Amino acid sequence: GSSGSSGPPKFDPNEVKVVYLRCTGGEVGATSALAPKIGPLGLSPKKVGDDIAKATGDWKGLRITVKLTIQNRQAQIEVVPSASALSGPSSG
Repeated sequence: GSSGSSGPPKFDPNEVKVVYLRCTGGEVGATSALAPKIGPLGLSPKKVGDDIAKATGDWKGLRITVKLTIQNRQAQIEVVPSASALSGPSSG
C-alpha cells in the first residue's frame, strides 16, 4: 500500500530572503540576549552586532530601518534612506 504526502516546501540556499527589523541605531547596551538568537544559527552576536553599531555610527541614537539578508551563511547590512510601501519583485 501507499499514500501521497502533498507536504509543503523547504528552505534552500539557492533562493534569497531579506529580513527587516525596527530598532535603535548603535544600541550597544545588552545582556547577551542575541546569544540564544544566533546560537543555533552559527554566526556570532558580537560580530553581527558590532557590524550594525559601526554602520550606524554616523547616525547613532536615531531611529532607522536596517535590512539583514542571509545567504550562504552570510549576513548583509544596509541602511535605507526612507520607508515606504515596497512590494513587487516582478518587473515594473
